[PDB]
Amino acid sequence: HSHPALTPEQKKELSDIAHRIVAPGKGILAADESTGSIAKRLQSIGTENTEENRRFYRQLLLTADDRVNPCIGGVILFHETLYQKADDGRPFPQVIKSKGGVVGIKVDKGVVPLAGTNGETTTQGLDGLSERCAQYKKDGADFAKWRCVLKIGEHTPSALAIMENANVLARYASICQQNGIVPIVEPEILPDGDHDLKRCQYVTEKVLAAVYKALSDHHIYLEGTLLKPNMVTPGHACTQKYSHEEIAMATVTALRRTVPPAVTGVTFLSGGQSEEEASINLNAINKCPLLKPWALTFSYGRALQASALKAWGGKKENLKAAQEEYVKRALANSLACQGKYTP
Amino acid sequence: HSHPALTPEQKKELSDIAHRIVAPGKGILAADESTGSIAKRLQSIGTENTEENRRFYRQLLLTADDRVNPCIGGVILFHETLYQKADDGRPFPQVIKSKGGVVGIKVDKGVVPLAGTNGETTTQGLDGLSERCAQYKKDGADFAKWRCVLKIGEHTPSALAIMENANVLARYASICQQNGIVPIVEPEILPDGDHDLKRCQYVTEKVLAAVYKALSDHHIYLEGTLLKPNMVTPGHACTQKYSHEEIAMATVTALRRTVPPAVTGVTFLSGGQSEEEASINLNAINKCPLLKPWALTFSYGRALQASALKAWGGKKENLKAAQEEYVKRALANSLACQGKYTP
Amino acid sequence: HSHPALTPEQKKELSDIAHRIVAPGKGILAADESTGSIAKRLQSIGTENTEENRRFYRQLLLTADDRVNPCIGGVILFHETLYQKADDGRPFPQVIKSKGGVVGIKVDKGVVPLAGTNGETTTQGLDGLSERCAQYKKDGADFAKWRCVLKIGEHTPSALAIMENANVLARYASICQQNGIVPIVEPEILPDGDHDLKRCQYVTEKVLAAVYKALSDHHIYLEGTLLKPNMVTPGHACTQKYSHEEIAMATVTALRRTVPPAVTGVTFLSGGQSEEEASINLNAINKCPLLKPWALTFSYGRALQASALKAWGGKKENLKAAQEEYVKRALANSLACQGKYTP
Amino acid sequence: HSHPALTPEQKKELSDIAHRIVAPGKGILAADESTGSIAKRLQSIGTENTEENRRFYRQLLLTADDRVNPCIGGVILFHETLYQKADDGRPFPQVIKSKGGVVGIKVDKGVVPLAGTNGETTTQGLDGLSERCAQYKKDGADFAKWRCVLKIGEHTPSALAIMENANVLARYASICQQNGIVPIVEPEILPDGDHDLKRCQYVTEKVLAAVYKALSDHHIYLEGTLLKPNMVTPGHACTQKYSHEEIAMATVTALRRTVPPAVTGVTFLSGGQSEEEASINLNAINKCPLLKPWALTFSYGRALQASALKAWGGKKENLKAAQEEYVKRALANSLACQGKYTP
Repeated sequence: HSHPALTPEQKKELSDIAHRIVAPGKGILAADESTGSIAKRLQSIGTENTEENRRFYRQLLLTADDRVNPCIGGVILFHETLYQKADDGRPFPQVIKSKGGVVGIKVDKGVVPLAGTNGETTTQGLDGLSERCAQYKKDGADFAKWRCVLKIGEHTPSALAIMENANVLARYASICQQNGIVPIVEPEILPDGDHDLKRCQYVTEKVLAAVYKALSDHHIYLEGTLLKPNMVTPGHACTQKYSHEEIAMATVTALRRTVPPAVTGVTFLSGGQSEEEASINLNAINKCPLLKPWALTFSYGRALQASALKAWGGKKENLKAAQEEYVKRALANSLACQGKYTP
Repeated sequence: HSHPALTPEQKKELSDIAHRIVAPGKGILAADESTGSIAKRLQSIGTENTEENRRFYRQLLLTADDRVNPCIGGVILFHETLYQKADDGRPFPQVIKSKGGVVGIKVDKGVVPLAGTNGETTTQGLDGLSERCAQYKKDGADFAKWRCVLKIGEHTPSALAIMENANVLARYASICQQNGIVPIVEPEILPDGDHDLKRCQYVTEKVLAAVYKALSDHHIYLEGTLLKPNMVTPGHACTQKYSHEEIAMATVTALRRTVPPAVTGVTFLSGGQSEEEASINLNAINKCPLLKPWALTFSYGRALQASALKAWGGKKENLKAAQEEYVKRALANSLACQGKYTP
Repeated sequence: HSHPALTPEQKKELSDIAHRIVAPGKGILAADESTGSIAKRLQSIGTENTEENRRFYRQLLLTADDRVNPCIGGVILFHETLYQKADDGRPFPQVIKSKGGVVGIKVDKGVVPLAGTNGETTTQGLDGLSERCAQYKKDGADFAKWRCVLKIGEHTPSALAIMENANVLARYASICQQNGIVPIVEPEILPDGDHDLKRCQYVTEKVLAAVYKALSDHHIYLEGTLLKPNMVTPGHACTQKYSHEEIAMATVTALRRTVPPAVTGVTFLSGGQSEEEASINLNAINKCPLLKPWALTFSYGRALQASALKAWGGKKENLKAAQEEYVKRALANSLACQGKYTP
Repeated sequence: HSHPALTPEQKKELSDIAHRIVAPGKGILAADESTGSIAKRLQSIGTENTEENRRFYRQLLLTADDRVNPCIGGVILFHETLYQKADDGRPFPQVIKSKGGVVGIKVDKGVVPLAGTNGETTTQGLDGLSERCAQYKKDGADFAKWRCVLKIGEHTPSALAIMENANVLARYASICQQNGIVPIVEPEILPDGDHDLKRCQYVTEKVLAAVYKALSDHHIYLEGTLLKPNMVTPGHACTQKYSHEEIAMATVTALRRTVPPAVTGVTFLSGGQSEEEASINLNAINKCPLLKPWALTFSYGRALQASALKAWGGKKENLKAAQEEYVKRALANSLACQGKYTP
């Protein structure tokens, strides 16, 4: 029968964190990039990838002006950054908390191939995850992030890929909630290929249906979770063109058909679209006339950080210029998630 | 990939019907009872069960005062009643339509045992259902009703019962939508046994999760469907007592965790609770402070009809007394589904 | 937990029938064709389709020489034929039983479209099936037949088609076994399209895996069932050519990977291959060096009947010529299912 | 469609290993116990648990007399033992290979709780498993072992426990076969509680059905796998008593209803029954008159090792006495897996 996964007090705690992250006007800075991931972005400057450079850049983002406090509800950190300190010696989790944000951590170990499929993958990192989550919890992290990747192709995503990725997501979410950490469920559908908007909407609805069925099977408390999907958009190679209102209608329609109202918030990923494009799409999604029972906001790594990373150019003289790039982009997305953003 | 089940115009038609049924203040009169089902209720008088008596009683309900027009959004008919005419010679579908209602039909053939379970059943009636639905559609019916029954017990509802009933519901819903008829999905959980409110909430959430996963698998258009669940209530034999706000919170919580926002409306069944109790619970559900993206209204056979059936007592002299019983109850539930009902 | 679907005596009865049908050297004559199905075959003569002609032709097949007694373990009848009598006035079930055969009946009502798929279908006929099976049981039928059809295509068979057809098969099999009738599970994969042998083997293994998972879920007693699959063969339009040993290896390999040893027998369908080709393939399957825990035999409508139907030509003078065509083909397949058939 | 998980040469390699392990008369010594697991067994002596004592004891088992060569087809090692050397300096993998055995390794990281269940667990250890398997493969291991644990209780094993454990098993098996290692699938059903033989048979059939459906979904090559189930036996606390022929009939019946013939072999676990009891049950299983398309043999940790561990008593003087205990037990089980063992 019912052997409750969570006590009422555990649920109180999870839902308080979740509402705190997505509170009106707020979104998530995704600062989580590994040393292999951030290497590409430091090469686009010519700054070499060092503990000191990575640390200084994330200090740039986290220590920025007091105007980003109402904008940023949470910050996702990579493992090593969680234990780094700013110049003044404050730990980065404390820096984030002092600005009113919630600290978050990337707990997945990356993707591995699924044999017998066409380039399909699943995500690993469940081993020892409970101990890791307990440690992260006492080191200041209140939420976690796990990335599953699905690609649209002729035979993909297959039944196996959808089933396996949904199962692993539900398993991760269960462990996180047992440790008092709000899981962010991120079933990313890559925007690669020439598929059109209808096919992305179809696949997104199938993936989300499987995800919430798996979360039901694993007894996940949905009020203590967040969703991080792709926007429904055509593939990069698609010739047909779509307005922002059509992308917004496709996105909100896909979410209304799958995501139950109990889910606290939907934090979209930018997924390889430009900064302005991301803010405009998020704005259109929040103006869509359909009823939207959850918060619709941003979780943006690159769409927040790109102009700041260019303005910085690796040289320490540019600190305030870079920080004002980032602040402008954070204010833009803060207005977009309220539907108030006009360029 | 995606081979669309429905054209955009078919979807337009289905969603227009569905919004028409559950429009604010409106609910469904369930007038559908077989000749074996209505026999019990005509014996509680002592009126014998005849085509003439059944026909006269349903004329009593359908021809009632003009005050029930804003109250009743739809009327579910049994097969033979659909082809019966009132005294003036108008067919009952025309009578219903003239009052502004939508006509509906019970398409299921009843329950059969699932071997290898403990008293669990599934519903039959899919054979030839498409032709039946086409005929009903041109005979005036715009929506259909299918009843699946699940019971709470020590090992029940089992995985097989939930899977099979969800599958048959999705199959029925697909056929109906192919024929232009809005399916009402009714996964009824019987209020039998001593189980408490928490266990009913748990089982209701599992059943609804399976139902919407099956509807996703069968490509059902959710904007063109309605849901008819039980309220979440303790079993009849449960000693523990619950307020109406606790039943309402359990019900709305169970729906927010499962039912996606695209579903047009939720029409509750009374399920063996009294007329006043049904109106009070429906009122409390509609006052619950949780956000409720769908219409929450009534589909009541017995909770609308019981006082009218007693007032009539089988004798034709009582027609207007019976009709005023029914009108009072319809006005009560119309206020309840807006949260405006105070006894 | 376990609430047994069948008593030990019911299981005894089912397994006795099942072993009786597939006993060494024996196979099934599929005489089941509707009046719309047999019309094509009576037009290929120019005999018009009448109760008298159909009845006379099936008398031709059922009354043939005493040499077909060790060859034919069972005969599948259409509904009306079950109630027809031979010239001497014996009912056809009695004629079949006197020759040592088991009587069988087609209980499915045909295929209906699955909306949202590409030309995929499911089979109907579960409504009232239990009463029909009880009646057939007391009218002499000891086994039943249900045909599910799956087609290979670019996106087919889809997950929905496989799931739905497996579910309906399991449901039918459950009802039949509750009534004391051995179900024959027939998941036919059509040999249409240009797909090669590997793809047919892949799809056949997926379909059979889903079928036996569904039969496990529905508590089917496998010792009381038979399997009627396609042989694994390339599509009709496939240019690549395959020997009989390669078709046999693909078939037996597909069955060893899916079908549990408890299944009593596998009765192959000819599926649009000629009489000689069917006997040669069945022979090669029974000579394959892989271990084969079940009986491997034939269930052939057209591969038994085609030369007899031509020899008869609709004119009553040819009775014994037609019957000797049929007898020769029955002896050929009887040797093939023992691996003893050399042309 | 079909994107083959394995080339034909990879399949050749896997099936050669699998047939080599279970070849007639041969079984598996399970020497895999962690330092926390072997501690209990070294305390039952009073030998303290040290690298030297563990190493010496496993040398005792692996270096035993030449009579155990036809008895032992494989040896499962714990991680550290794989890198240990015998007295003469030969690595243990080489010692095992020289005696004609196949080397195997335990790749699972243990069980973790499933939240929302009643004491149910799943197994972890998939993270980085592919690299570990590649390393083990070049360090001499040809097969792997993964232990999933299910317990019988009033509501257990639940749907979630069966689904999750089957999924993880299929995932492990896929990774192993990609690396050229034969996975042994071990869904252990604990013999705890008062449940009788029928209930264990029911649960075992459900678990194995789910396991092989998952292995089909993940494209596992069954000819390159082995199965390691429990024998079907009553719970430890069950008062009803059963003969060995009834346990054997229940076991073989459960396997015939689930395990497809392609599976190369079934290596039973002793699971807390004595040495003699294990040999007698294995003997009865191999004499059961039902047809058995797979090899039925032993994989025994404790039922091979208990008398040797007592005879050794931790003191080096007893080496040959202990080794002759182990040799006698290995000869007994070698006769049992051929049905030739009479005490």
